[PDB]
Amino acid sequence: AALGVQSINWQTAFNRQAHHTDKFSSQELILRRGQNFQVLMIMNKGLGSNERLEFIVSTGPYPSESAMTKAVFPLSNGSSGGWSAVLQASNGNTLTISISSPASAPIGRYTMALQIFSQGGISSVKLGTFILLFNPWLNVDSVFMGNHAEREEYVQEDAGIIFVGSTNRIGMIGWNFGQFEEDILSICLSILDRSLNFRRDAATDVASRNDPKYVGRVLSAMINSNDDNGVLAGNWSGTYTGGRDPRSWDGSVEILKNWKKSGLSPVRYGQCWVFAGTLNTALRSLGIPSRVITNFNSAHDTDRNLSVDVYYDPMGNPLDKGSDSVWNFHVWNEGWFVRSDLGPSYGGWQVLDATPQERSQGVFQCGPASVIGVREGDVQLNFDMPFIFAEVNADRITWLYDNTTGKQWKNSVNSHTIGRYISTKAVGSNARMDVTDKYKYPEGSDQERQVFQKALGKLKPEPSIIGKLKVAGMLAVGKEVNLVLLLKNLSRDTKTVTVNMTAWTIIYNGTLVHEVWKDSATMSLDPEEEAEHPIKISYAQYERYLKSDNMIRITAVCKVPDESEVVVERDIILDNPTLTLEVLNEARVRKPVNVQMLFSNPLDEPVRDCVLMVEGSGLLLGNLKIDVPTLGPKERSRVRFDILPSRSGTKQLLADFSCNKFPAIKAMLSIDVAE
Amino acid sequence: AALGVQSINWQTAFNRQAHHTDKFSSQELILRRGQNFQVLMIMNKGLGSNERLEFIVSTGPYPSESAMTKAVFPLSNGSSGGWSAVLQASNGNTLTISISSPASAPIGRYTMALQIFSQGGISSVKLGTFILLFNPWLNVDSVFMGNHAEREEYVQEDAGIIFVGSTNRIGMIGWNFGQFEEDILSICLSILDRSLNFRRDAATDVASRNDPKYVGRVLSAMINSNDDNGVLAGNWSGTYTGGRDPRSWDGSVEILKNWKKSGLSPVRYGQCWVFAGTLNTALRSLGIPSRVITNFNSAHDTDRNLSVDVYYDPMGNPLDKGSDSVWNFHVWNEGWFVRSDLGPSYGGWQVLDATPQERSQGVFQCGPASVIGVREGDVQLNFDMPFIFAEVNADRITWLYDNTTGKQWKNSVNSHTIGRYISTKAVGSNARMDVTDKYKYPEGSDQERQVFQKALGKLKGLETEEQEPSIIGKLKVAGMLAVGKEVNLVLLLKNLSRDTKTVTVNMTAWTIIYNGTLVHEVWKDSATMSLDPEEEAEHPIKISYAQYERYLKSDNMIRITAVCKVPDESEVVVERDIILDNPTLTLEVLNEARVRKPVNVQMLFSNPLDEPVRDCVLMVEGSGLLLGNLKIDVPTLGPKERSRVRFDILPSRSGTKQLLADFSCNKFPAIKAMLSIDVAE
Ligand SMILES: [Br-]
Ligand SMILES: [Br-]
Ligand SMILES: [Ca+2]
Ligand SMILES: [Ca+2]
Ligand SMILES: [Cl-]
Ligand SMILES: [Cl-]
Repeated sequence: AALGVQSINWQTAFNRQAHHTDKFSSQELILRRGQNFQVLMIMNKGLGSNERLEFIVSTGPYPSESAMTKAVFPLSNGSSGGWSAVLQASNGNTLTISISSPASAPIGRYTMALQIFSQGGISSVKLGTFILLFNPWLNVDSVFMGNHAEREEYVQEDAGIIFVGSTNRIGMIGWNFGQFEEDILSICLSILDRSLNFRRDAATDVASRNDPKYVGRVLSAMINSNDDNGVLAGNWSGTYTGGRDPRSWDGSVEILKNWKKSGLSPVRYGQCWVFAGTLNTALRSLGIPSRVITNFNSAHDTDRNLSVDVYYDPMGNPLDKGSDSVWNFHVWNEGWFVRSDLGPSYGGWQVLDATPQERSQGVFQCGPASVIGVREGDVQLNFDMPFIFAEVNADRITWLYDNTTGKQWKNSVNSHTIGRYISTKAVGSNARMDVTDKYKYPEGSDQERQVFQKALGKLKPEPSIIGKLKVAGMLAVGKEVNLVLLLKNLSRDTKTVTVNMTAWTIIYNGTLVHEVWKDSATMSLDPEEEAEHPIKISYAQYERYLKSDNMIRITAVCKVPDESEVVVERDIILDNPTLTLEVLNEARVRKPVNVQMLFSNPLDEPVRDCVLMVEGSGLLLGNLKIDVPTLGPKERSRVRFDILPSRSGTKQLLADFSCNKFPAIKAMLSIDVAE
Repeated sequence: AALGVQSINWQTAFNRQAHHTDKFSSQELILRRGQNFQVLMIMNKGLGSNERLEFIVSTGPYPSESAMTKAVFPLSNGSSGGWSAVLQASNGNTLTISISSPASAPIGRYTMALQIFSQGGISSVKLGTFILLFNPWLNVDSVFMGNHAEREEYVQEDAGIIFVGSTNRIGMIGWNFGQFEEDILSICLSILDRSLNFRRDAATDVASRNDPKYVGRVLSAMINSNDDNGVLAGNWSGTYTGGRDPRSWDGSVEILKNWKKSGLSPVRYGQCWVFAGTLNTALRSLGIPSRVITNFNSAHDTDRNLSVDVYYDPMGNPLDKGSDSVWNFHVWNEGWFVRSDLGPSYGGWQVLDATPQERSQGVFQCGPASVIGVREGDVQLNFDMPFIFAEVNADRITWLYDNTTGKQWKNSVNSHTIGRYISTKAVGSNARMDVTDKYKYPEGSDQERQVFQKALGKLKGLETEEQEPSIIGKLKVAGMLAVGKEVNLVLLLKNLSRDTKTVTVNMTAWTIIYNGTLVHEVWKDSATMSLDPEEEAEHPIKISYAQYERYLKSDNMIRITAVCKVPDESEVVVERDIILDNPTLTLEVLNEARVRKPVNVQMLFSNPLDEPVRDCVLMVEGSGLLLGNLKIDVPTLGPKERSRVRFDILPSRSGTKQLLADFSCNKFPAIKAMLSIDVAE
């Protein structure tokens, strides 16, 4: 009989453990490039002296050796270079074989076949399939990350923390990346088979999958549904009918599965952190060390002049014209890999932004931009350096505009309000790690200014009255809003100040929703005198136009005769009533544990359409949706439910409580699961 | 000023599209007979009431009205008989004219002139030339084929499939008809001006070009180079020095172009499917619906009253006499047209065979033969019915002949081993369509027996039938058969009597050519077994690569024979022709296929031998994918080694296209590869 294969033992557990791919729920053989994996192949006879076995691996719809998307290699006693198979031992008809792949191999799904030369003939049989991913553990892989703890956080951690809020108060929300949850890896890999690039030229696209710079850019385009091809639909209108309020999501898992389940139609709706969390899931799952970055006072310079304008009218009203030019915060991602296209000094973290803001080469894609390059103002380098540089360095120009007279006039310029407290979750804890100093030099330093001049050069070759808005007491949805406008006359003359104030509910990016309060006043201030004007906005006044952001834009345009106006600005955040989660016993793998959701209605009216949503990788499979009955005024809602720990370690339970009067109330709970 | 033509607008694109001749690469005006075409003729002035225009068309060297090779017709307001010109509109000095031709007009190249009668004088000017072809779309045309699907296949399709192999395994080879490729129509038209018929009497030959029976028959004569006039030179010797191995060709395109290019000397070399593929190109190009037929176990000799003899000696050797009388398969063609010379019931498919076999009317030409007429045994009708009927109905008589004693004796008769699985490519797909029931009635039916007697009766002492052979034999193949691997067979013997008999077995193995041409003995042996009543036994036959490789030809065929004998009883002959597969050869397109966009293709091959493979040449072609034939030299390929060849193709026509490749090297001549490709706009 001719030489043939009887069975193949992929020793999946062993290899996946060695390749650090064992956390994936899948049962498939998952591997990382440039690393050896061992298989046992039982033949029907002994390897003849004149017989030969040649392995064949291929990926994509047009496997080609010249494109590195196909490889043919013989069984040897020594390792070649890229792909190779070494016979380490023979026991009976069983051949212990160690297969190797090149550190530069394209990632994705592969098929392995075996060609057998025996008895003057040739036979071919398919051995099976496997998944190949980037290898942050391999020193020669472009995504190499040498530090153990860092790699665990940027690749293996499926529980995250995203910072939000504003410069006045940095808050945070938990996010379930869940890259290891069932079918998530699969879906993320399929994204590459659905890109505009793939449709344009499948052969070249798959061959380019050996480049994290390429895979990263494609993902930044595919995470949004713009260009009629992607996952998430952006919506910053404050009205989310026909979809889900962006702030209600707790992770990337539901978004990706819903995307697949709906035949790849847009998932409604998401905002920047939602795009970032989902992008982070794709990057980590594929093997690209990545993390979520939040930039506060993030600007959108549309005409590449490193400057943005914000307008107000004399009545103190913010104008749509630029109300969203400087977001309270904006979230994006950073990917870790070298930049062979830029040089040895631009490796490391690379900015990737999936939020559809600026079109790049005609498509809503953004990055990879070297963070180090951004810090030095080398904006001619790929990709999208000008836009990203502006997000953290732009100047903010305040304008006054009177539509009635058609006149417009410069009020002031601030070169440092934009690009503050750039944050990311610390390695191994929920602490806030500030990485502002990574994106730019200290405000005031020469470098800061030298860099700015540098970048700009490449793109385009006294008030007597001081004001400040202060928050009085606690701000929470249901309670009245109390503020104070503090004014002081610094001149030696008595001044008469005319004050025009407004309050508008907004979306975090600055989208103006509706006026909820306005007032004016005239105060006479003596030299050096300080006066306060109280600002009170009741719940009845703002509740009707307040959105899930729980934000209000307070503005005070003050003016003294013969002097330029003085604009006082302040975006405030009202806290949602508290929502709490509590485990009612010790947590242990595969053992049910009861949990408790606590919530008290602070309103004088009942709260209806109450829905509780809970999830957490390693604690629960998927999303748990619980309908909660109408809760009367001052009443408490006690909800109980069980979770079933499946993986030991420090886990994260997340919940969303949405009702007619309170959309997207969030709750987070850290749980240590024991073996 | 006298009336005169300033210019003429043939509206070539418009007319060719309407006439279904737009696929031809040519720029010329190509039209079909019996169908109107419109022209715009700009005169120097308005057409006067007392002026007149006479159109004049002519074809051939001796155009005459009486011969229909010349026609003179006036510009009128109503259409008429054969040729006619109708003035549809007059704008300024431009005349919109609709010219019509008769459905019985001779095909070929025409010249059109204009005679103008003006101011008491007569002027004449040549307008131009055009090509007239048969019109399968016209109901009154003898080649009319009403069904859309069939017509597209039998006329418009330039990619084909020809079935080959044997009754034990029907294989298939792709063929590039390429009737639309550059110069092909011109060359096929030129054949008519080169026939023995044309040289004899050009006047009559040309006038006969209005008849598909005539054109078809002439083509059957000119596709072969016999009679010192024609295209392909046959060669079934297994040695093709000075020419090309018949199995290496992939189409009719290189063949016809080589013919023209060589000054019309013989193209070496071809075998039946090559003649058929080439004849198919000519037929489709000229407008005659046609297809390729393959008859397995085809009677090539049988010139002795519907019967062929095959001889063997007692040692089990096949004898040269009759070894090639019954080809494993023979390929020919069928043309679609009415038979006004035979009657209304004989129209349809007509057998046409360009393979030089039997001389007819002093020339190597064959057909047309009504397929319906063959089925009915009406072998008195033209043309060559006796022979074609025999190819599919002949009896096969096996003989034993001992040279030493000069004695020969009938072994057995098989009235149904010949004429099997007659096949042709299905309409629209590569599927195999069996048409055996179209050539003859089922075996066992009284119909086929009646027809046989009938046919036999129109053509032109005791063999006591013994008792059951007692010994039954059959040869079976063990494992796959491939060039490079050893051949393994098993002779199964069974004693059906009940007295325990002793059997002497003499076996041999001869490499052959598909037609039966014996090449060389590569194995022989003998055995004497004793079988008890009802007992079965099996003798193993093994032939190593080393033993046959030296004498195996591109056919990769071997004739296995076993002469078995029991005392006091006629011998039992067991025969089996086998086929060894070539190593795999595969083609891979490395991207989507789109019109006018280059795409890379990959040639994949692995040498299964323990020795190198040299003089490797890759030949690729496919109408609508490449212009002509791409020849690629491939470096010496080592043992168990793989070849990595890439090359680009450039789709030029959307639709399902067929890429063909031939890979020949010193150890493996003519390995074939086929790949269907969908080209989008
Ligand atoms: Br605040
Ligand atoms: Br066979
Ligand atoms: Ca998109
Ligand atoms: Ca001839
Ligand atoms: Cl998966
Ligand atoms: Cl031509």
